[PDB]
Amino acid sequence: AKVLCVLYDDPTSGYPPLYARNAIPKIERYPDGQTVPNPKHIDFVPGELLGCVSGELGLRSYLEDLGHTFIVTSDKEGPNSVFEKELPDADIVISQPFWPAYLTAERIAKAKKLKLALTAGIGSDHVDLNAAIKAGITVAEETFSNGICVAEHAVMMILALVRNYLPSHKIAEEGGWNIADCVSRSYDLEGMHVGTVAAGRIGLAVLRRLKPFDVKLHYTARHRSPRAIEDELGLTYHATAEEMAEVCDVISIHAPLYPATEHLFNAKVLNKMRHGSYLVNTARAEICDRDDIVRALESGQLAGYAGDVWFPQPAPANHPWRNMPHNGMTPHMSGSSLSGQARYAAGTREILECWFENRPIRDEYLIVSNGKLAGT
Amino acid sequence: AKVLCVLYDDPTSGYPPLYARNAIPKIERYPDGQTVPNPKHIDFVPGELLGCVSGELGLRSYLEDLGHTFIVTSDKEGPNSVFEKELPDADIVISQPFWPAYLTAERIAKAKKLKLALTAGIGSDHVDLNAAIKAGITVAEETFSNGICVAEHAVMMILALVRNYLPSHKIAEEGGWNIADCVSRSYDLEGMHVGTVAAGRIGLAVLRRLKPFDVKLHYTARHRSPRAIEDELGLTYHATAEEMAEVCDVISIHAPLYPATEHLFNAKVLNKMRHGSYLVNTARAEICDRDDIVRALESGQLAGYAGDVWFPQPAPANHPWRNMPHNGMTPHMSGSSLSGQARYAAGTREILECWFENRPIRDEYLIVSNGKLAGT
Repeated sequence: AKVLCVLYDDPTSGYPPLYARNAIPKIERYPDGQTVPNPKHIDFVPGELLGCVSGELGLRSYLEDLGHTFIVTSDKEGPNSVFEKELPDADIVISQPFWPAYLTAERIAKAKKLKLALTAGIGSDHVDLNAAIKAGITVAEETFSNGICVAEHAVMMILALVRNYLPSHKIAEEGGWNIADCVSRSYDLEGMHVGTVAAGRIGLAVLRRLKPFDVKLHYTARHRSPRAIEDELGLTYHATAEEMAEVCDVISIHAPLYPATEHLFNAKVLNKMRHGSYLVNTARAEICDRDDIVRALESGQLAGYAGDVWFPQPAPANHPWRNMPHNGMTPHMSGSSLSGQARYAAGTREILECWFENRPIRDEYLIVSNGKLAGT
Repeated sequence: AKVLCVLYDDPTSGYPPLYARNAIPKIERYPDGQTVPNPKHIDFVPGELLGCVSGELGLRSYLEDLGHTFIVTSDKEGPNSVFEKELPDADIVISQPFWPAYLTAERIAKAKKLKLALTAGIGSDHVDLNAAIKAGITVAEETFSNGICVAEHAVMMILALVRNYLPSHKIAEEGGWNIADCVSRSYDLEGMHVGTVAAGRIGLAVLRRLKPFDVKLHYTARHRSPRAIEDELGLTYHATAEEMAEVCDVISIHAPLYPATEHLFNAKVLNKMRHGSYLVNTARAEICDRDDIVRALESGQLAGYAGDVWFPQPAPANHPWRNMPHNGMTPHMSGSSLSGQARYAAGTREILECWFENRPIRDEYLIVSNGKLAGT
């Protein structure tokens, strides 16, 4: 078989990087009881950089030993790209949401040999599921593999914004002291009203991490959570984001992108919030209106914004979110911590082992299979 | 009476600063059940900048209406300083640990009218308690007033170090993307072994905030915590810091400075840790050996260090902690968040009301009173 795999570029200083440590924690299960991936073997030490071109998701020896062709590239843009040229006879396509090889209806149509579209990481935002259903192909993901990573990144961003960390660090490194400058925008999180948009796997992990900070917790969701969860965390439920925005000091977005959430956080919703509120978005950038976020930070309607997701990705050098006031942005990275990579690379291999051996792929990994959609 | 109060300098852009918001959460009590301060009135809106010279801890109208003299200055260094010149006839001296007016034995000796040494904030590190005991003076603090602030700052720093936040933000603001560079040192906190040095008011608050991150929790303390606390959090207790260092990936320091903890974290203890460990110090800088921390980060023995406390404070422009590798420093600021200031300024006023009206100061606020030491 031919496996066509798109990954991001190597580190600037070359591969492999100099690792800070030589081992990472062994995670056994996720908070809902789902087990971590269980491939028969892995050809990497967890902690290694796997998601770039030279890292190869740790798959090359495994695939090539079985006789498979493994093409790894970062060149995925346009019809003259390495990806699009190799696509017509690829049996399997693999990519990460951090550097995604889009499977549009048009590309699926010319992928004449395609049977498996495998996300390394979570979700399938870059794949046209309607086209996949009709083409009869399988679309799979390593469910939950980096959800905790994203949750941690979100809470880290919330604390950094509210406490004024980033400008204060700059003062330390630049030779200043200036206590009054540092604390002029520094608040405690304690006692604030904090809400999540959605309480799925990631949203719930965020809510649990926020609880001992003694905030008042809120959420909105299309499908309300069970009473037992709400009682556990002391959650207040809102039917809409607009209702939640009126009462929250901090909102963290953890919802998928679809028509009801596209440009959900525009000027209308932002202006429902109290002047000086905070917004964190580690979900999808298009859930916010890009320019409305700029204007809110320039006016002070938002005291701060942070996230790791951008519209156009990669963010062009001129993206306005880079230097808008009071931001805590990073490039798209949360789900690609070395810890997260170890799990999703292990799961990518687990799924390939099942596929090549004609054994069922875990039901929880399947997004579409043989003309059938798991969700909506 | 004469009240001599030392505070830090005004914001660079002038006083008052432009506030991000016009209200903050109303905190009613601390986690151990202690109530927040209860002065009869305050002359500020909680959220205001109070700890700089123009902020005056909100005390001027109150004091001057009663006929008291209120001298506020930032000039506290040496015998020709404003502080030392006004000291000989001051009845009351007030300062914050963020910009402390040292009451050495020598200064106490020449403070011929001194009766009350009041910390605005917590502790008394800047006061010679032996001299205070013999002089018969009262030393007081607003107990717990900014403990939660420090706890939040510590957890924020832990997450930022482990996930590689600070360098990744720089890449975003500088026009880069470079996913592999960002994640080359980015790990999840989940599953790591994390320990606190001490589990007092602040240490316990840190342990509680860490718990839902699903870390394995450790601590050391001169006085072990009750079994009920250990059972609550799943704590493993160590008799010494050296023992704890051998098993922890991350250590956060929350102990007072005294002979057993001075230079506790030197090369000997640091080398007991696994290569690539993390250390956070929001307690006292002298608990670490300054140059040993540098060397550990240069060798990689530590993957990261962060804190807001420095030896010499203010840190000179040439302090090696400012630009040592992989640091997350801020100036000394955690306990002076606007939220913390609202509580300690309210408590400073509560104590002064008690003092001037000949009513008892809360027992929990007293460090020494009439020749008697509360602790050791």
